[PDB]
Amino acid sequence: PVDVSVSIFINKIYGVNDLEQTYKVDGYIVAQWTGKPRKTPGDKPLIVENTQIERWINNGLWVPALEFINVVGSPDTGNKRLMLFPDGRVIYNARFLGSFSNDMDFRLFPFDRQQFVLELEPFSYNNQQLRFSDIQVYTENIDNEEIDEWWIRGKASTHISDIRYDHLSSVQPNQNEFSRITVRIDAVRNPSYYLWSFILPLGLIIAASWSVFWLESFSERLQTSFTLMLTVVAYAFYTSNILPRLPYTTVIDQMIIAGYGSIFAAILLIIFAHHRQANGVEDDLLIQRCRLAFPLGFLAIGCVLVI
Amino acid sequence: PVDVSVSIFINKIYGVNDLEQTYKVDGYIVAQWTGKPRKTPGDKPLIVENTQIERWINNGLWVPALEFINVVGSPDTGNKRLMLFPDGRVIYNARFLGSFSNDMDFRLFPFDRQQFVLELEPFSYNNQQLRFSDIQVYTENIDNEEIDEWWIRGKASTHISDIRYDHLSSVQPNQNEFSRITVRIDAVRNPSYYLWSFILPLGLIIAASWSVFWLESFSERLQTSFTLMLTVVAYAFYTSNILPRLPYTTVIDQMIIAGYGSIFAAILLIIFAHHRQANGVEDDLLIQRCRLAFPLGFLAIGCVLVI
Amino acid sequence: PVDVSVSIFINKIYGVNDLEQTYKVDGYIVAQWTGKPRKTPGDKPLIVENTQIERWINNGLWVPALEFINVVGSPDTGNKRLMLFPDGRVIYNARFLGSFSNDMDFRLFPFDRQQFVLELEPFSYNNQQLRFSDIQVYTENIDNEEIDEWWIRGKASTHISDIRYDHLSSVQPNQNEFSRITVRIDAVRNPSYYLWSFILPLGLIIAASWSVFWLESFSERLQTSFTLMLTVVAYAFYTSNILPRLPYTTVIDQMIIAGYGSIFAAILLIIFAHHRQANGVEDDLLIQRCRLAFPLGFLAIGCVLVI
Amino acid sequence: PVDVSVSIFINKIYGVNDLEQTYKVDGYIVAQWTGKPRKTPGDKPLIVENTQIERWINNGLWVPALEFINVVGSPDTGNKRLMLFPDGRVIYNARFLGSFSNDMDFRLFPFDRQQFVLELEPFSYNNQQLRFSDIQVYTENIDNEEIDEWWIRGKASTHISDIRYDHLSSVQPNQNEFSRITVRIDAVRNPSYYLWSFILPLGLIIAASWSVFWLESFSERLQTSFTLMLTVVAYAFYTSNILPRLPYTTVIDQMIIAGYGSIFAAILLIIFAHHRQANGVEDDLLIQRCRLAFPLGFLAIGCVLVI
Amino acid sequence: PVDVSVSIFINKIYGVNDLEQTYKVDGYIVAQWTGKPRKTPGDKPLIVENTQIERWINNGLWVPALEFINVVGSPDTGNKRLMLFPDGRVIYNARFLGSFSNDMDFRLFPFDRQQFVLELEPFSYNNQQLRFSDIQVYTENIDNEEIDEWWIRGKASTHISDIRYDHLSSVQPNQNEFSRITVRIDAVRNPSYYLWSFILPLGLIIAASWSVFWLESFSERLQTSFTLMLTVVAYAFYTSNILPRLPYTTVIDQMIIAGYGSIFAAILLIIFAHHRQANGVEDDLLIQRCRLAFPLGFLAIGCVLVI
Repeated sequence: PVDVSVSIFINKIYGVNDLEQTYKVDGYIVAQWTGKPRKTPGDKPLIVENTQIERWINNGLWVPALEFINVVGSPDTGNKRLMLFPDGRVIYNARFLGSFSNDMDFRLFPFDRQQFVLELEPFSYNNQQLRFSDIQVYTENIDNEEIDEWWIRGKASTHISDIRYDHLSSVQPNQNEFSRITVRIDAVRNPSYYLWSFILPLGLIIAASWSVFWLESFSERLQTSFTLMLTVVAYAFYTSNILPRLPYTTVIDQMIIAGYGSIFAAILLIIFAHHRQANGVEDDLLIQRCRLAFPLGFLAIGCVLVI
Repeated sequence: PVDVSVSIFINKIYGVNDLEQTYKVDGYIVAQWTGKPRKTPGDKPLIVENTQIERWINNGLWVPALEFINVVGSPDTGNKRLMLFPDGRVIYNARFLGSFSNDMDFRLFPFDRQQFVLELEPFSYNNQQLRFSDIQVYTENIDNEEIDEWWIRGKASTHISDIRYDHLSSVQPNQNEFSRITVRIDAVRNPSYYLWSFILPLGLIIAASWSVFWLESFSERLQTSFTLMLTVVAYAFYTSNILPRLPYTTVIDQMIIAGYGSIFAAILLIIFAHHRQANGVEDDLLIQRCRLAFPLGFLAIGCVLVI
Repeated sequence: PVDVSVSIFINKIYGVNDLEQTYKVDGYIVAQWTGKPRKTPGDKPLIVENTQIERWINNGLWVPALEFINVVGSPDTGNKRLMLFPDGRVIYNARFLGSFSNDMDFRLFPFDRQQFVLELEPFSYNNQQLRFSDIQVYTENIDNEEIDEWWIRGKASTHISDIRYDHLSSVQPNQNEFSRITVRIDAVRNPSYYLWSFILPLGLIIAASWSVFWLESFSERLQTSFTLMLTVVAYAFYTSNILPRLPYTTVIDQMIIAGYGSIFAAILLIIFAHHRQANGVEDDLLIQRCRLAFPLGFLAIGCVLVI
Repeated sequence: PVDVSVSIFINKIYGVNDLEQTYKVDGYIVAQWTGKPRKTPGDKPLIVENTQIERWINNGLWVPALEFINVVGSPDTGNKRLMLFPDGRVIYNARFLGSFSNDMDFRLFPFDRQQFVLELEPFSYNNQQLRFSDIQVYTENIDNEEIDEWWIRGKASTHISDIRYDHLSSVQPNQNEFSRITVRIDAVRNPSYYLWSFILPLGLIIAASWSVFWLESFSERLQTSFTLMLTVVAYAFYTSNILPRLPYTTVIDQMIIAGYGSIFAAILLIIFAHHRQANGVEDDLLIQRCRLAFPLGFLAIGCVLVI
Repeated sequence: PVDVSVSIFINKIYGVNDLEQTYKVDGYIVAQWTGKPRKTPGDKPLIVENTQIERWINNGLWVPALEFINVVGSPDTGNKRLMLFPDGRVIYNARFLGSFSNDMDFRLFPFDRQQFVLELEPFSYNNQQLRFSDIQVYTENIDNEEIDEWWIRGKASTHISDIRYDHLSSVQPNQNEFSRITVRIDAVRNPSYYLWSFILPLGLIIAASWSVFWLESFSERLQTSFTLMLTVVAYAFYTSNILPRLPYTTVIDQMIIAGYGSIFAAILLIIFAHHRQANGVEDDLLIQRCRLAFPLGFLAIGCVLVI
């Protein structure tokens, strides 16, 4: 079994696609192993670049293909090079930009946190072993973080493991285990923007809707709710267009649904206070009570949301 | 007739395009057959990868082209390999990402269910037979389902069949039958998100639209309807922007049309009650009767929609 | 002049682009002609696939290049094969997906009808003749039509013709005429969705805008129109976002312009009735007359639109 | 210096990108020159297509590379051919679809006019001269123009010129002038659609915004302006979504600003008339005077816009 | 160490992607060095174009690969040429279109300024030195600037430097320093468009929101505020749709937040003025005081934003 030392340099992780749970990874991949020694020009290690690489493979050079398991589509490899050492060492280095897949839970959207993972595996050989994996995720940790959309927490975690493929041929008596390198990078989304421009005005609108009970007439109370109703419909739009599309509801969405209910419940209480008492009494002890209680009932439901 | 065994590993099904009735399929495809035996290095099976494969084809190796019938454009093939066994067996294994077509009816959008199908066929040979197809659609069934957008119902259904092409040449006496593999995976859309954030407020708005009869004056009844009319127009927008575009009306759209109809009929009844009775009588027994009947008439019409 | 027989299988025509007047065509293309006889393996017709095809061309095989004249960008050819017959016949067969251009008039948008055309022509040879064209547009005609967006009317029409190129070199004495195959498929757009979800509510709003005259006060009449005015501005949006972008006005767009005019003319009549009569008379014989006449005047102008 | 005759056939100019000032050009490019005579099959001119072309270049055939100077990215070349004459003439013919760049001023958007230009230049040779350029822009001039988005004014203008590159090597004593072909096609945008569906209703709303002065009360005057204000805010949206994005303001945009100014100035005048006269006189000679003057003040400012 | 002279011609910088912090660069790249002399046809420098280039590399020609460090994905290279001088000089010249990454701060969006940088480095050699870098950023400086979206300030800054790579193999004793060319182009965004069509009406709306205090009744004051609230929500949409998406708040967005705050504070003050005084007094000295103070309090807060 050949010992392969790999190294993955991660320049930038960007372009998170929430609809498809993908993310782009630009960087380099390096792999080193030692083979049969070789006659080189003079005796320094030889450099073979791009199109010249396959010429050496046509003459018999063994270069194994390592596949990104969780990739989404063939990645774009930039320049690639072979470094042929006289003592037998061989170093493959290639620039790449690829889109990778992983299960991503966005339910607590403004305050959510995700991990971007890479999974590397030889495509055809199980009799070949990844000896050690070193990643260099040397993007900043204390340079730009509050300004950046994502907060990288710690240095990336590595784990070389063995995957057992059961469904295989009938000619391998026992060789159905492959070497898989798994890189994981944890990050927390910066909620600063979504708080100020989305969660804050959504709070401002929800609160001001309770000011309908400070209207004196009943006609003023019920008609105003429908203009407030329209405003909630409009603010759900301003969010949904900018906010990413999802198959599920976020925290902000729960806030929006709470809006529709607070206004509809206000419409109920406003109409309830009118026709609850006999002979047309307006139950003014309700309008003034819920004038402050209706603000309080919403705050109590919000904490059981975090139950 | 050559016996060809295929195996299709499905990693992820995503990216449903409702406008064009298409869907993306990422995974692997493996094909094995036995030909004339071959001298290999030593005698272990030889592995030939990517660019090296066509070198063997140029020297005479027969590798048939298998085409996805219902594909939409040439698929993106990642790494590909040939496993040449000394006894004559040949194993082709390749990663692919492709977009596939099938007839998809989205009319009952929030609660719809579809089946994603693959159709595989040799491009040039009918004297060559697909012997058995094993698919490994080992995406989850009981891990994330309520969280995931689609619910896979059962393991994929397979069907090897024979397609008769009539319009052909004049030189084939009887050989116009080709082997087609047809895989089918049934899935149900998770309506959770579309219910809470779209159907519920649409119900809240449609329901609250009936509270126009609880206003006392006629001027209040007719003018408020125009503000409610605007809200339904706005809510049709909020839906149409996020919801996928379709050549037909969905359930939600019928609800929207029911919204427009519920409001317009109220305007008729509101104007009807004013000028229906002689000498300016306001038919107060109608406003109060339809005060509860108008909510019920909508609920009664909704059940005949499910007729 | 070499005799070449072509056949075009059309699997699916989709993806109509109204801004650029283009549409996608997926299917197969087959071409057969007879050349000098040939020594084949044994004596069965030889099948040459994809990358192996150009190998035969390098050794002298004559395979003319056929170009889609009205294509928009080089088409995506999937698998391609050569079937080499011993008697001299040669069969080229290839799967293709291409984008094609044609003049498309969308002015009567919901109810418009178009025809998708293909134009095939040899790229370099006039001393070589297309003998007959048979198309197999065996997409359904009576399976899904009310559910499908477009209605195919009849079997596709074919026409091989001759195009005269004047601007050419100075060395051709008379050879400036090339063989062009022209296929045409006529189709009518299904307006069901645009009627129910777009044309129907647009009528409801236009009609209900006339109910402003059933308001008793003049202040009620003029102020409500501005809320109705805003509604028409909003509904032009809901259409324009979903509806395709065009360089000209459609039927629906003409409907919207009538909306702005119906509301603006009402504002004029509402203000006219106020200040037309001496000493502040409100010309009540106008408000009630146009109470039904304003609905009728719109219906009368609509028929002269179809003049 | 070799004499090269070019000819450019333009099938369709489409896909104007206003954000990046680019446009797509589908058509053909032909080039002819005479070299050393040549032995051809029999003695007819030989035709070499696509993949076969580079075979002749590897054997020594001189085929210079002509670059589109103002191209945006490598263009999509379809089929390509070489016509080799026995007397030495060589004819290269190729289909292409490319995106081209030019400086475009969109400030007068609905009524603007542009010119589409191509610039062709040899990539490596200055000792080789483009002898004459003939373009065949045989797209219609009197077929579809009012229906088409753009109006081609005249036949394309041509200009072969010499471009002096100063910053070059130190080994060329004087050879730093290259032959550039410059083709120009003038076109005027058809404003029909943008007039009816955008400029017309924008006038209707701006005009109808002035109808606030025919309201009797002061409370009616001030509150309605805010609904008109929202309507202008809404109509600015309807335009901006459909209208192209630009780094500068168009004519329609100037109309919108005049709208906000017409409404904001109205809001100022409405509050001014209330509190301008001592002891609460309502300055009724202002409301009626600007009832007609405010439409005129807007019309007076509009002509100085075309100053 | 080989001395390599590069020259970078920049035709156009466009297509800034604010989501991914990228920008497109179209232009040419030239590189010259001197090697062992060479026998050329006759003795003039030989020109080798495109596909013919690798032919010389297969025969042994040393052409180093130079990689764009801050590129995002492999760039699109148009035509490429080699100029082989007899004395040993070699000139590589190629057209390219590439997307480049750099840290870009958009927080002061309308009035922001950025610098577009390029970083060039050999892909495999440290024993080869970039001798001097000359850029020809000869895009206009005084032709169209007020019309153009970006303002280039000065001639581009260059800097060849040495980057020390630590994490390397174990066989290099001290050779871990590479030559990096760094080009920087500073530019200021033209705020003309964003000022007129976005910041101005936002001021007009924010200012006109203070006119709610000129209403006489309390019911007029509170109900109108909810109509103004909707306008700010709508105007937050009109901005967000056209304006580029960002992970943080811009100046305009801060202005939007101030809008929501100015309106909500008015709603508090409007409700505060009603119920602040004993026995239902309406505190008329506040509505009139904040009638002008609320405009001033907003202006006072705005200057501390630029603190």
